[PDB]
Amino acid sequence: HXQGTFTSDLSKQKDSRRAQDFIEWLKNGGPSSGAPPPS
Ligand SMILES: *C(=O)CC[C@H](NC(=O)CCCCCCCCCCCCCCC)C(=O)O
Repeated sequence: HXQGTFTSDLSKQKDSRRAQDFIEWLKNGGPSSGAPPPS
């Protein structure tokens, strides 16, 4: 009861992770990394 937008309150956590993972991949190298992207 209370709270709302449950899928968003999970999405922010998956986005912090996926975004930090994607920023890691770009920071680390991006297409130049060679590692496929976190996807
Ligand atoms: C949010 O989406 C977190 C998970 C996400 N992974 C993926 O998107 C890939 C698919 C993961 C499927 C996991 C299914 C687990 C089923 C239950 C297993 C119970 C037994 C386990 C025994 C060891 C991510 O980004 O990490």
